Amino acid sequence: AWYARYPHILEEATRLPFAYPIGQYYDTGYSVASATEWSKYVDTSLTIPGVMCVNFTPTPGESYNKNSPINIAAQNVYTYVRHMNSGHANYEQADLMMYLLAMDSLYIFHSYVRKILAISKLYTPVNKYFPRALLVALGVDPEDVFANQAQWEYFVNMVAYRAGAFAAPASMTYYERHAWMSNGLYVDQDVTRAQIYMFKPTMLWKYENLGTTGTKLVPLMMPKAGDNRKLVDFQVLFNNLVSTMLGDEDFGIMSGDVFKAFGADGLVKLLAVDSTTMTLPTYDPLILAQIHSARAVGAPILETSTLTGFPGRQWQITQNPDVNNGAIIFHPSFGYDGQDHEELSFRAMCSNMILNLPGEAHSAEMIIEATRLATMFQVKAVPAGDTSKPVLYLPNGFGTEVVNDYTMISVDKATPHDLTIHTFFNNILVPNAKENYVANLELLNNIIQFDWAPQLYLTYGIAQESFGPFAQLNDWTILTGETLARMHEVCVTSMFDVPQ
Amino acid sequence: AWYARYPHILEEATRLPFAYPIGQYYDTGYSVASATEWSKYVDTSLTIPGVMCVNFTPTPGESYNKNSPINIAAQNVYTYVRHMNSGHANYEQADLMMYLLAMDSLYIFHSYVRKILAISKLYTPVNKYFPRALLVALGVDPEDVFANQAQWEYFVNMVAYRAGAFAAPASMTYYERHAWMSNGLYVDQDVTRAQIYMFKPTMLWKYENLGTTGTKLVPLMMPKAGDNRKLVDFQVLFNNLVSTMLGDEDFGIMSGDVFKAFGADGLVKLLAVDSTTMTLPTYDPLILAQIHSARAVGAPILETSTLTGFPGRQWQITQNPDVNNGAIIFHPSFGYDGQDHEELSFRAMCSNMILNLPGEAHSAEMIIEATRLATMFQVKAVPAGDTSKPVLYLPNGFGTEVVNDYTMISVDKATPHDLTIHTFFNNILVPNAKENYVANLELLNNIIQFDWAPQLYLTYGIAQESFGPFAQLNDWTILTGETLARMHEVCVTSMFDVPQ
Amino acid sequence: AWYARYPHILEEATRLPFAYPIGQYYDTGYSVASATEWSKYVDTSLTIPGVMCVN
Amino acid sequence: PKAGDNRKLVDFQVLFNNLVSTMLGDEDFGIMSGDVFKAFGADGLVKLLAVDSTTM
Amino acid sequence: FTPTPGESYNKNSPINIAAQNVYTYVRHMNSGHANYEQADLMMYLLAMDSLYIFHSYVRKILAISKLYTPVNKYFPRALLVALGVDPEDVFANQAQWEYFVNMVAYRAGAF
Repeated sequence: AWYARYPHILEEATRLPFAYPIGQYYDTGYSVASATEWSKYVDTSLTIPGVMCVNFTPTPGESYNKNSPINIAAQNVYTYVRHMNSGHANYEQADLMMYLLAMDSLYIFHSYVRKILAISKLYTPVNKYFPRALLVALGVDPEDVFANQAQWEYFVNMVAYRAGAFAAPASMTYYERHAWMSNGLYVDQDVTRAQIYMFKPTMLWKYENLGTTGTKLVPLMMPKAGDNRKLVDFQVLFNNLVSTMLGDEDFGIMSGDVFKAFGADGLVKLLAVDSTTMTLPTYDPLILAQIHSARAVGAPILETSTLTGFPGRQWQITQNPDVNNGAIIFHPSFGYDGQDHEELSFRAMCSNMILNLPGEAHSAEMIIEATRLATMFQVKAVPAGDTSKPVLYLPNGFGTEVVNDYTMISVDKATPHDLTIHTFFNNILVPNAKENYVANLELLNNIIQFDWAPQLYLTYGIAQESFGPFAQLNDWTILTGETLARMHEVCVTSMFDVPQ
Repeated sequence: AWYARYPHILEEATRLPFAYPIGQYYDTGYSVASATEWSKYVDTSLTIPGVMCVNFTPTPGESYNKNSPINIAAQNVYTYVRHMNSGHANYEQADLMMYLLAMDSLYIFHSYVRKILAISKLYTPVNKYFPRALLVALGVDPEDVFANQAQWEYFVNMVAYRAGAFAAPASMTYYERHAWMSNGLYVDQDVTRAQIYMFKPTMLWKYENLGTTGTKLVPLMMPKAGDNRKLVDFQVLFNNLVSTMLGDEDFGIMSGDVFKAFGADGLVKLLAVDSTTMTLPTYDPLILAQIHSARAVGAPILETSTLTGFPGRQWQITQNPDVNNGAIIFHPSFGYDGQDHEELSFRAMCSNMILNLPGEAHSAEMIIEATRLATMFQVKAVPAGDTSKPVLYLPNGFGTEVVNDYTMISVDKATPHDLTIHTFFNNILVPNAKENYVANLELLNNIIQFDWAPQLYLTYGIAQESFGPFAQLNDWTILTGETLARMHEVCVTSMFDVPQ
Repeated sequence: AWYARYPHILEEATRLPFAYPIGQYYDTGYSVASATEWSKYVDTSLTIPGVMCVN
Repeated sequence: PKAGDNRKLVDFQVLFNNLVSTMLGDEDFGIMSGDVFKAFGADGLVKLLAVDSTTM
Repeated sequence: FTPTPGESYNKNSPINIAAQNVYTYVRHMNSGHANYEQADLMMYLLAMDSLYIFHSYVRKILAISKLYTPVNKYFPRALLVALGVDPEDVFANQAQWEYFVNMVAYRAGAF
């Protein structure tokens, strides 16, 4: 060949600088020097996004009866605590189970602040997003972690010490699943300049035992991305979390009874951190499998949230013993977008989802673990009133965690190329504006930069027509709501299961 | 360990049919029962495209004086023919070189009709685009191949017999590249229900021999995908391809000189076909690398094409002994969209290209072979007149072939779900209309269904702003005009050569 | 002998979950999309009883 | 800081932030760091040693 | 002391020769980006030298203050006076000094 005869000309001809370090703006330049008269018609910008954050919410699953897996697990752990290990008989099954859920929220908070501490020591020349973009996506000021890192470390250690006052079973996979999910960095590819997936809890459950009418886990809001929160705000959040937890007699005898039934080696163990413990991003395909099938349900509903025609639709877990035979009722109203309007794009999520999977042959565990974060709407919630500004949807069942939002961190194409935060569901609405089509195209390109990005459903407001899954398909199926509800029931039963 | 002690429920809960055969419309249905009142706001339509045809054009490599690599190769092959072996003095070097260029067009046409005949025997139940969609994308009537298979077979055999009468050197790797490109299907993911890439000539060079002005090569059009031409149109094309070529007495004199110079074994031989010669799709990442880094230049300019301010910009490989010292002359003008107006989206190609490659370490052969189909504009061609409706762009030296446009085949949105043909460049213009945005969105989704799809530069007419490369970048670099011209000179010289 | 020489399509086309656990309401859904205007004329409810006590 | 000037930790933090004010956030410095990280390996770069309470 | 690259008034200075050599090794053998010259890379290397000098300086300031011995009453107040740092600000917030030194070592690894 000619290439074998003259390899020197081929070598000197094709020496190009590869491996551009992502994290800053790049300008391609002009091939035509007279193209400056067409200013916006030539796109010389080139931005590579680096961080996608999955804003998740811990849930016990769908529950409207006593036949829910949460109530079955409550009855089983109550039998193991009292009827086999001599309990105190000052509480029911549901009080113990809501106490266990409060433990889950505590361990999620500890893994969250441990990830916040461990992220800030990551520095590399090939990625300029490390570690400021991850701290921006977590809603924490990076200067407050640069300046007082030792205070952050000792606060994390003190959280791990104070969380050991109560007890929780180690063999329950719910705790270790939430702690592993909330404390990981997951690259979308096995390359040195990959993109970071993340899991930030926006919801934490706060114990609210007031009155005789039963306990309740009220919502507690976590810092959203772009809010520069310091260590004092996280300490205030932690003290608000254990305000009604420590100093409670019922919680004290519950911790004593769990410490009696399960041994000292049978309880969970929060690991101590120090100055040499840092985490690196790992490649997890099973994380990408459930990230791909993740379906957003929108921002949660609080007591302060105003809804026209929807009163009392807050995301609370109730423990009223006078109604429903004292069941742990938790079924929320989805589709709320954070404010009081119609949110036309959420109608695109009313079709049956497409379960996409890598490879050709799929095991049962792969299909079950790929549908952990999926949620399909089933029936519209009937409003109590003649006028209704939003539209809410009741699901047919969800897993141990739902997805509310997503967060994109990428460099801006305009001066001075700082980080931009883009919050979006799977559904993206593009209304009548000349500045919204190019922004939506840039958001689409930034989404498809990631490998297993969730399947979007873009609604165009000027054509009154939405679009299906905007993702590349390899081996897919159509999932009905009944089969996904069955898989969610299996997942919630297996996660809350404890061995006796 | 709930999955271990209850494996039957885990096995039964995840029995899903995953191998969905592409090639038909799929209605996912409504997950919410009352979502049928939202009309097009719930998109329950899912289509997977199957055919991407890359429409190319053979070129000598932008000759503009005697110092071009094609003229140097003409001098080298003329010294090899007439100085090393006792030849004739009736023909010059440029006549022999353009005879060799016309032999490439004849071999491309033979491989074209051979692929038309060999495609129609492809059938698999998991891909319903076989073989009707490939025959639609190749521009033939699919029913005419099935109804007249015996007349189609001997036509290809007679084309091979009447094109094998002349000689062309097999040591020259121009023919062994073009014939290998023009036949054979190329899957994009090496799976069973993969997507097929193709290569079809948009045009071919028909030999016409004039008097003292020269033996200039002329354009000859080819049927596009929405034509459904029968066998007699291809017979007419083959008849006027060699109408003034087989009727020339001096043609065989220089044809036999190649035979006696290069021997009887170092010649290009055409493979005869029978009823069992069936081609199969193969996986080649070398083809996908140059498919991914490909840039469209537009439709060729003909003598019948009307251009305001561009009277003599027709694509012709001229050779006049009177002017330019008897050199082969070929400098086409790109940027022609087929109509007599300026294509607004062609301004987006004035930025520097992005060479994206898989993996981390790239050899020099991979870099020089990944830039074969790319073509970058350098400077606008000066119009001859006070007004000009289109805008044409002169290249900085193109490679051995140029991509005109692309043809994409997919099933229809509505009844009866027949094949639809989409013709688009690398630049897609979305004008301000009611229904163009969702058509552009489904075009984008169908393009990103393909794995190594070319990078699209979408220009929006409402915002008067275009966007950069719409492709997933993995390991990329910015290519300037000078480096790509340096690569293209090497890639032109490496094909037009003889190692003796 | 089409099933013998094409067994993969036959295997993939019939992957259905068959062991439905009784004890809960099952909504079969609407096969016709515009059948929700017929209200109770389309029964999409399927219940399986579990206990018969002979007193 | 010269000897005899009682400088606190805030002054040293101000000096450090003045040192890397134009260093971090520079595109030319970023591609320079990427090119040195490409030419010299990860084991071929300098290694600032971590300190703790037992290192004196 | 003061860190210096040496005397330089020509292109034959050892600093310029080392700049050209490291530029050849970065670009002409390891595929550089060609957005900078030899001298930009060498001044960047000198900025790295000043960064590592600062890190060793604050590390010495931190490590000196834990030295106490009865036979030498200069330890460690005289060394902290000679370094221009208040010894009370190292007695009172030593952990902040240690974590600042560690954060300097972490941030200096970005380049």
